Amino acid sequence: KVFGRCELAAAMKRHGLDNYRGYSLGNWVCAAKFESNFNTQATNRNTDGSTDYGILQINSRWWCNDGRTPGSRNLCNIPCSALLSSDITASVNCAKKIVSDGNGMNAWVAWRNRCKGTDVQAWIRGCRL
Ligand code: NA
Repeated sequence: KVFGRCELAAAMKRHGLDNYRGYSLGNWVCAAKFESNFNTQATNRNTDGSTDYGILQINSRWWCNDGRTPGSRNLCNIPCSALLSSDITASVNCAKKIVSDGNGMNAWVAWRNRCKGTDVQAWIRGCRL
C-alpha cells in the first residue's frame, strides 16, 4: 500500500506515535517519507547483507527474521515480511521498541539527515487530526 500523507499521519496517531518518547507526529511522517516514500512494500539491502523492510525500513540485522540474515537478532519477534503489510500495526509496534533503545530517532539515517532540525510540523499541515 502507498499511503497518503494525512492518511498515514492519522493511522500513526491512532497507533500512539504522536509524541511517543517526545517525538511529535511530524517527525514520524517525515521519516516515513524519506525512508520508504510512504510505501509499505519498500525493501532495500544493506552492505552487510541485512535488509530493511516497510514504511519505516526496519533492519533484519536486529529487529526481524527474514531467513537470510545469519547470525542476526529478531528483537521485535516477527518475520520481516509482516512489516510489508498494508496494516502498519507491526511496523509501529516494532518502531516503538527501536526508538526506546537509547538512540531515539537517530536510529533512522534518513530522519537524522533529512528531518532532524527542520520544520517537521510542516508534514502534517492541512490534515484533520
Ligand atoms: Na534478524
